[PDB]
Amino acid sequence: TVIQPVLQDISVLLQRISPLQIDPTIISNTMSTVSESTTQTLSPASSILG
Amino acid sequence: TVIQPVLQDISVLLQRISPLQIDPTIISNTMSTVSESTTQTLSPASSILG
Repeated sequence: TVIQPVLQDISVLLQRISPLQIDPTIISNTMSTVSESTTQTLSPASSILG
Repeated sequence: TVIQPVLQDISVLLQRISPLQIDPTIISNTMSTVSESTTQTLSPASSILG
């Protein structure tokens, strides 16, 4: 309990100072591929997204 | 899912131009003249049609 605020508060500080932005859609749109229907449902592209 | 609809498009185009016609009754006619005994448990002709 003594440690937890220190680590968490600094983490927020880093987020609200860094120019880096985390945009998950970069992963999403770059897949934009899907296996066909007659074959088994398991597919690697869909599996990783889940 | 983008290439499979394409393959379908050629299929109908081939169907329009091809003189070949599939008539399944050919198989039935020749199978109807096979000789076998009625006391057998298994019937090869019946099986293949199934």
